[PDB]
Amino acid sequence: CPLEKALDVMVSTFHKYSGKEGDKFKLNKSELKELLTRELPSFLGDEAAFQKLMSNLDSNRDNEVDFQEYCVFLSCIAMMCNEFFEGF
Amino acid sequence: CPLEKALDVMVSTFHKYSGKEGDKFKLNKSELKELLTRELPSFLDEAAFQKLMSNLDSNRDNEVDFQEYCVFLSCIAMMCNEFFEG
Amino acid sequence: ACPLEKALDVMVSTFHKYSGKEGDKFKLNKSELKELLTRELPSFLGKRTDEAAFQKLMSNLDSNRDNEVDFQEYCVFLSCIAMMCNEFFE
Amino acid sequence: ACPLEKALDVMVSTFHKYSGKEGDKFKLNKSELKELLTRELPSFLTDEAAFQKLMSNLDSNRDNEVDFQEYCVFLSCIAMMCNEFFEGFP
Amino acid sequence: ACPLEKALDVMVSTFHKYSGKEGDKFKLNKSELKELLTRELPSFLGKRTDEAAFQKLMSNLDSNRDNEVDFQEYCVFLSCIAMMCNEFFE
Amino acid sequence: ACPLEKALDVMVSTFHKYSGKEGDKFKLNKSELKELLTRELPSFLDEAAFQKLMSNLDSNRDNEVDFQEYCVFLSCIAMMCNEFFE
Amino acid sequence: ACPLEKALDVMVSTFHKYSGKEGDKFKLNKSELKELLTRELPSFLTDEAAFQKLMSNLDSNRDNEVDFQEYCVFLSCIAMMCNEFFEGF
Amino acid sequence: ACPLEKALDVMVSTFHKYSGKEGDKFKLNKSELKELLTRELPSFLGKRTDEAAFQKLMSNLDSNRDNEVDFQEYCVFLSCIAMMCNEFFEGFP
Amino acid sequence: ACPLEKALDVMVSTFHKYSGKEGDKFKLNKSELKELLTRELPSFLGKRTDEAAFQKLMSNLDSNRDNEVDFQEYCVFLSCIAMMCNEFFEGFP
Amino acid sequence: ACPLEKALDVMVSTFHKYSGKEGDKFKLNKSELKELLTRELPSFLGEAAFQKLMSNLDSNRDNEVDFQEYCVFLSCIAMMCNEFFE
Ligand SMILES: CN1CCN(CCCN2c3ccccc3Sc3ccc(Cl)cc32)CC1
Ligand SMILES: CN1CCN(CCCN2c3ccccc3Sc3ccc(Cl)cc32)CC1
Ligand SMILES: CN1CCN(CCCN2c3ccccc3Sc3ccc(Cl)cc32)CC1
Ligand SMILES: CN1CCN(CCCN2c3ccccc3Sc3ccc(Cl)cc32)CC1
Ligand SMILES: CN1CCN(CCCN2c3ccccc3Sc3ccc(Cl)cc32)CC1
Ligand SMILES: CN1CCN(CCCN2c3ccccc3Sc3ccc(Cl)cc32)CC1
Ligand SMILES: CN1CCN(CCCN2c3ccccc3Sc3ccc(Cl)cc32)CC1
Ligand SMILES: CN1CCN(CCCN2c3ccccc3Sc3ccc(Cl)cc32)CC1
Ligand SMILES: CN1CCN(CCCN2c3ccccc3Sc3ccc(Cl)cc32)CC1
Ligand SMILES: CN1CCN(CCCN2c3ccccc3Sc3ccc(Cl)cc32)CC1
Ligand SMILES: CN1CCN(CCCN2c3ccccc3Sc3ccc(Cl)cc32)CC1
Ligand SMILES: CN1CCN(CCCN2c3ccccc3Sc3ccc(Cl)cc32)CC1
Ligand SMILES: [Ca+2]
Ligand SMILES: [Ca+2]
Ligand SMILES: [Ca+2]
Ligand SMILES: [Ca+2]
Ligand SMILES: [Ca+2]
Ligand SMILES: [Ca+2]
Ligand SMILES: [Ca+2]
Ligand SMILES: [Ca+2]
Ligand SMILES: [Ca+2]
Ligand SMILES: [Ca+2]
Ligand SMILES: [Ca+2]
Ligand SMILES: [Ca+2]
Ligand SMILES: [Ca+2]
Ligand SMILES: [Ca+2]
Ligand SMILES: [Ca+2]
Ligand SMILES: [Ca+2]
Ligand SMILES: [Ca+2]
Ligand SMILES: [Ca+2]
Ligand SMILES: [Ca+2]
Repeated sequence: CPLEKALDVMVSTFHKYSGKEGDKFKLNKSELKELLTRELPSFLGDEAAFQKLMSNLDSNRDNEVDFQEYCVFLSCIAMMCNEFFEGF
Repeated sequence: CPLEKALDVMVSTFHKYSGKEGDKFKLNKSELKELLTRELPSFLDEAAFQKLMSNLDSNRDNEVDFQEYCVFLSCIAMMCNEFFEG
Repeated sequence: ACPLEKALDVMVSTFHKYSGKEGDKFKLNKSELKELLTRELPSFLGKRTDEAAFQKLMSNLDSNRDNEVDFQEYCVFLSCIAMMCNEFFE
Repeated sequence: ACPLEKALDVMVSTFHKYSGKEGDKFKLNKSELKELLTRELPSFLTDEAAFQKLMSNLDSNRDNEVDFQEYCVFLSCIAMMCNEFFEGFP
Repeated sequence: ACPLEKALDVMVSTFHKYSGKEGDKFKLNKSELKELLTRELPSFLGKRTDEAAFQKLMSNLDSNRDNEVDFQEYCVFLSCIAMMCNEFFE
Repeated sequence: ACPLEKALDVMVSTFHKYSGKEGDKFKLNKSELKELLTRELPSFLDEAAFQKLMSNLDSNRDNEVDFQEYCVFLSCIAMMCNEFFE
Repeated sequence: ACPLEKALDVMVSTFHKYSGKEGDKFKLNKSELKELLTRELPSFLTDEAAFQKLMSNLDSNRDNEVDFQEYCVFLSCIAMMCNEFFEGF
Repeated sequence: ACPLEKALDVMVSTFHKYSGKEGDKFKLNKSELKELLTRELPSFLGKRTDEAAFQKLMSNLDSNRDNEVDFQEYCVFLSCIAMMCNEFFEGFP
Repeated sequence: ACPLEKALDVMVSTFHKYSGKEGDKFKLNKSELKELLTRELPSFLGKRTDEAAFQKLMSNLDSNRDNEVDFQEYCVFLSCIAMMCNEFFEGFP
Repeated sequence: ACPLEKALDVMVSTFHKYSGKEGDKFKLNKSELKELLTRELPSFLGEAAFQKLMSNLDSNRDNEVDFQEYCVFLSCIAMMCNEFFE
């Protein structure tokens, strides 16, 4: 099931990076940087632009990205992709 | 990039089934049934289907649009995430 | 070991897989072009698009107006798709 | 699976893999062009003079770099070449 | 091609891959059990687990209290995990 | 990924692939157990011999094989394999 | 492992896959040759006359069939063509 | 799609992978020939063969005697190997 | 994992894939041997042999003359094939 | 494609991958045989036990293992495996 495996990849990827330092279940600036760089290179197409992104994702303003904020982020990307299918 | 491919699969799967009948960009009961059966067998009679169709269709237009589809997938991801909390 | 050279191969070979089916072996007629787009570029068209949208496409690609799509017209068409993809990166 | 749609992906992605290394992130300098040809199009390619002759041909707007549009023309040119094979070399 | 027969093979072979490293060749000491869980069952332990939780586990598996994990104890442990997984289906 | 984690997955999923076909969705009847053994464990495996096995596995004597009895069975096979290494 | 050794294997085996169908097991008749060209070398080649011209060219000992040797020459000849691409004319 | 077309491609490409390393870019010198044989045809050469056996081989393939193996001489060599392989199907009469 | 251990697996498993089809579950009758050779060793038989060449072979493999090929007779056969292969490595003397 | 023919290929090739290392290129000396067994048949091998094995295989007693003696050895392992099916 590509779809079930896709969910697996989404969930597992978060934890591959979140558990590196500090809170094991939350992405700090550094870990977020790794994940985006290694896992979503197409999206990231500089430190200031990173900060603007980190700010956007961290909606509860605790300086880190939890799984929930991570899902919202991925949905956002999905949202973009979907625009292609409706035919701009 | 597994993750970028994962997003691709999520978005593409929706349209593989939504465009079969009626509104090309929305899942009717029949299309949703196919997608769940063929694509999410681990998650899944007719009553339980109706309860699901009802839950996902938050704007109550009798069909599942992409946005409602995303919420549904987030929900599943949410459950998977619980496992990782030890 | 060369995705790009393989990609060119796929681009060139795909044309001839469909063009040589009927009529002129080196040109795509409305029917052959319909097959290629449907089977090979489903993301560009999408299902059951009304014959009118096909005609508008067929018209746009056939720049020398001979009612068929030759390899040169086919490349322009692919370039055009590439161009669109490139906007994503830009 | 769509070999053709993946082929287009490879064509566009390969450009950016090399163009974003130095300088203008959306254009290929002599150096980046040299990597791309060497690693991605070995079949097509070597002294520095032949490279210069090539860089010169590709850079039609004469800004010393190869933009995506110039790149597409280049790839089409290769495809053109390939196409001659299918027509028995007329 | 029998996934299930291969799966049984993997279960039996993985044990011996780690048990035969030191001491009793047919039993897992604290160190050998640490490797197996870290390398082979990362989802169960979650990376970099501290020493106390390890000890609590080593204690739970070693039902005959000989300070090591024999194949039989190992199977119970895997059954346990399988039980866990099974809950998801019901 | 992890051969061993995948191996547990296959063990658990295989059971359900056959248990949910008829009757109790979480138990293997004689018929379902026949399928699983035949298609999935051909090396291990005559109606009488089948009855003798069905009898051995069904330790709580409810005429079917639940997941717990299943794992004991697989453990038994593992046990056999282990003897080779010794 | 060894693409090249595998390539020699494919060359040799493919011949036999078709030669053994009818008549002499170790030679290609017009029909078996037509199959091999159509299914195995579609880029090289359909109308009858051009087939005859080919069968004529390959069958250098003129026994109406294509033996393995006459096959090797044919394949070498194709390789020669391909080589011209590298040998930048 | 076509094992046989791919086979010819590998045949032609492998030549050039080794011939363009040094000297004439379109011919195999003793050294390039030894690489190709060793890395691409290990079954033919077997292993740890003597500089003399190599010389005998280099000598056999270099029909026009210019001390290098060209594409044409290379085709003859592979045909030759092909011939041997063919004997197996012919049951080694 | 280990090509060689997997090879032995394939050798033993294949025998039983065909022997257990009819009659004695642990021996190969004319018919089951015909399937095995055709489906599993096509290179050895070549293509569509006459029934007579099959009989000559069945005869050769069945050393104990019980009209069937047991696992031991099977091994001898496979070793025989290996022997042949080995001649290739030994310069074909 | 043919597992069985590939299996014969592996059997024959493996021998020569080790025999041609030192001395007679077409025979296995004690050292070469040790390598082959260690690296290729780890499941079989439980200095003295090695000597007992070397002695058993070397039926013509020339202090090395030739291909024919190698086939006998492999057949022997096959016999062993066959007992399982029987
Ligand atoms: C076919 N085999 C593949 C694995 N599957 C496991 C089902 C649960 N599993 C999951 C559980 C714990 C952590 C991550 C995941 S990944 C996932 C994603 C979506 C769903 Cl509905 C279920 C899961 C199904 C059984
Ligand atoms: C390596 N090649 C892989 C394909 N890439 C496509 C980029 C756009 N694309 C997307 C667009 C429309 C529908 C589905 C998708 S799929 C996707 C997923 C994630 C992102 Cl950030 C972007 C996309 C470009 C890079
Ligand atoms: C490894 N082997 C792969 C095949 N190669 C073919 C060379 C020419 N070949 C081509 C010719 C005619 C039709 C399609 C193609 S496909 C292609 C794509 C790009 C280029 Cl530069 C050259 C080609 C040569 C190197
Ligand atoms: C099957 N999955 C593969 C990804 N697809 C994404 C659709 C757009 N996408 C594209 C966009 C941006 C950069 C590269 C590409 S690659 C491409 C090639 C051809 C077309 Cl018509 C569309 C695209 C469609 C869905
Ligand atoms: C299909 N190939 C797979 C391997 N088979 C060999 C039979 C024994 N083999 C086993 C023996 C010793 C250690 C681990 C295993 S693994 C296994 C699992 C289940 C069973 Cl019934 C039998 C085995 C049959 C042949
Ligand atoms: C990358 N993905 C691979 C699969 N991972 C398994 C996560 C939970 N999952 C499981 C859950 C429900 C049914 C079957 C299984 S299979 C399994 C085996 C062992 C363990 Cl500790 C956990 C599981 C999660 C990480
Ligand atoms: C890994 N294994 C692959 C197979 N090998 C077989 C050696 C002989 N074998 C051959 C014999 C009869 C028909 C086809 C072929 S295929 C081939 C190609 C090139 C050469 Cl030198 C030798 C052969 C030995 C090495
Ligand atoms: C599917 N795509 C694969 C690549 N194809 C290339 C066709 C020409 N090409 C060739 C040309 C120059 C060097 C090597 C080769 S490889 C080859 C082998 C046999 C033949 Cl008839 C033609 C060729 C076209 C069909
Ligand atoms: C004058 N001219 C016009 C276009 N042609 C020139 C080079 C073709 N040449 C090639 C050479 C040998 C065999 C097959 C090919 S087909 C090919 C494909 C791609 C490239 Cl970059 C170059 C080639 C053929 C004749
Ligand atoms: C270790 N080395 C020693 C030299 N040996 C060459 C003899 C094998 N012989 C053959 C004879 C003459 C020219 C080329 C070949 S290559 C070949 C391919 C297939 C077959 Cl069945 C038999 C052969 C190959 C094995
Ligand atoms: C498709 N291609 C696969 C390779 N084939 C080679 C046939 C001869 N070849 C052999 C000869 C010398 C050394 C190793 C081997 S490997 C082998 C195994 C079984 C048999 Cl009957 C024959 C062989 C021919 C058919
Ligand atoms: C990873 N897993 C691979 C399979 N392993 C099985 C061990 C015994 N197994 C065997 C047993 C019974 C019948 C056929 C076979 S197949 C085989 C071949 C050679 C040897 Cl030494 C051992 C075996 C155990 C290790
Ligand atoms: Ca962390
Ligand atoms: Ca936060
Ligand atoms: Ca619809
Ligand atoms: Ca709705
Ligand atoms: Ca046409
Ligand atoms: Ca036109
Ligand atoms: Ca640049
Ligand atoms: Ca420019
Ligand atoms: Ca231990
Ligand atoms: Ca214990
Ligand atoms: Ca029960
Ligand atoms: Ca014939
Ligand atoms: Ca002839
Ligand atoms: Ca050279
Ligand atoms: Ca020469
Ligand atoms: Ca039988
Ligand atoms: Ca017998
Ligand atoms: Ca030796
Ligand atoms: Ca001896």
